[PDB]
Amino acid sequence: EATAGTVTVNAITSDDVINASEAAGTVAVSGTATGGDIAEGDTVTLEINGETYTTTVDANGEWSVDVAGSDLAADTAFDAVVTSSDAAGNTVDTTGSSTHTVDTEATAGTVTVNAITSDDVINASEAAGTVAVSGTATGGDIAEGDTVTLEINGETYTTTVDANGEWSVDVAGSDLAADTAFDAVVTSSDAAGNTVDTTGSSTHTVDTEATAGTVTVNAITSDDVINASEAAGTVAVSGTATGGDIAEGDTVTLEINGETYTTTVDANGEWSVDVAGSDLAADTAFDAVVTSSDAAGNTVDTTGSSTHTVDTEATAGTVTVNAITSDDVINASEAAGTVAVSGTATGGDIAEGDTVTLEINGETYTTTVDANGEWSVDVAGSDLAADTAFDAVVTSSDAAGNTVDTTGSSTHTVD
Ligand SMILES: [Ca+2]
Ligand SMILES: [Ca+2]
Ligand SMILES: [Ca+2]
Ligand SMILES: [Ca+2]
Ligand SMILES: [Ca+2]
Ligand SMILES: [Ca+2]
Ligand SMILES: [Ca+2]
Ligand SMILES: [Ca+2]
Ligand SMILES: [Ca+2]
Ligand SMILES: [Ca+2]
Ligand SMILES: [Ca+2]
Ligand SMILES: [Ca+2]
Ligand SMILES: [Ca+2]
Ligand SMILES: [Ca+2]
Ligand SMILES: [Ca+2]
Ligand SMILES: [Ca+2]
Ligand SMILES: [Ca+2]
Ligand SMILES: [Ca+2]
Ligand SMILES: [Ca+2]
Ligand SMILES: [Ca+2]
Ligand SMILES: [Ca+2]
Ligand SMILES: [Ca+2]
Ligand SMILES: [Ca+2]
Ligand SMILES: [Ca+2]
Ligand SMILES: [Ca+2]
Repeated sequence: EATAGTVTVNAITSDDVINASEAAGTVAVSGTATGGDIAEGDTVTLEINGETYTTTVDANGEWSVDVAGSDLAADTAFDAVVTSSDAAGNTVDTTGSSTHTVDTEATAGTVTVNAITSDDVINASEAAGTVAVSGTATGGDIAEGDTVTLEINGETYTTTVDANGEWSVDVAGSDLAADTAFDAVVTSSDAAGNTVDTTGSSTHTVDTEATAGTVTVNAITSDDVINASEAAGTVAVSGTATGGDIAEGDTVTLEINGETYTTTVDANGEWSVDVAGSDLAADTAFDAVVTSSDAAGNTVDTTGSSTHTVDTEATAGTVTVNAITSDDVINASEAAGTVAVSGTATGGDIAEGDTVTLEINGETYTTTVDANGEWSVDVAGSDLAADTAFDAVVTSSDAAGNTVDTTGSSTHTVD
């Protein structure tokens, strides 16, 4: 008889595992054959998934044969048999045996993209800066450290899946302002070298500006004029604010004589704020600015503007009293009758029709300034007989409503 040797089979591929790519092509199965009657040229036979493969032992005790990966994927064990002869021509089979494993599939998982910024809207501030785009990746062969790729506005951003299945990557807001749809692809692999991609989709919106409205300012006081009395107290400056993104509670800011005043737009599109007359007396124009924001948090100022007029003084004139009777003496027949006491009132804001008031002997006489700047009033002679000194006071006002008194004095004698 002939004598068997030793046959061995090397790993099936470098890791002894058949993956997808290997299973799809051809695999060199190799090994050794020596000892006994094994000689160069002895045929090596392998049956693998029912297919008979054959090669011959080379000159160094080695053999190799190309096997279809599909047969190795289907059959995880096989003998390799070398057939030999001794010189006498007895025959003998030497067997070596092989095992391997098969894994021809990686498993995708699940990938998601979170809202793009807290509100899934890119605003103006966000477009101008850096936004962190985040999400999840979990399931199947997705593991910590797998690559995440996002293409956004033609820019390729990458990160890696963290230990918790989340991922984040800093992205330019510009890019997000310009491209409102994209995918995150996560690429995973298994021990065997199989690879798989898992995709998640994201959309968002862009809104970079908030819309101004219309702001108006009412008259400054009833007549749009600041008088002295008004300048000395407080004035309610009011108006309206509506349209665009203006809403109740939006701040209204007015600067007037360098003082900053603020209130808030009420529920009816109206506003009001107490301003010191003195600032209004000092500064005859101002803007009222309402600061608003849209849903996305863009902000906008709406301006309305005010003018007004200022007049805080009346001007006193000149008042005189004529001689009391032609000779400036009250006689007995004058005392017994009525005397016309007369004079002038002119200058400043004194005007035709201004009130003239005389108190003589406790009795109050009044008349008005005529067209010529003179005045006269009939007075009891007895009163002039009883009181030899008195004032005439003329009360005048201006258009703004300031008022002034002008006084002239008189004395006379009695006989
Ligand atoms: Ca023999
Ligand atoms: Ca392999
Ligand atoms: Ca068979
Ligand atoms: Ca050969
Ligand atoms: Ca088998
Ligand atoms: Ca066997
Ligand atoms: Ca032989
Ligand atoms: Ca093996
Ligand atoms: Ca697998
Ligand atoms: Ca946002
Ligand atoms: Ca890309
Ligand atoms: Ca896109
Ligand atoms: Ca892996
Ligand atoms: Ca979204
Ligand atoms: Ca907007
Ligand atoms: Ca006024
Ligand atoms: Ca001003
Ligand atoms: Ca302005
Ligand atoms: Ca708002
Ligand atoms: Ca005005
Ligand atoms: Ca005046
Ligand atoms: Ca007289
Ligand atoms: Ca008197
Ligand atoms: Ca007047
Ligand atoms: Ca006199």
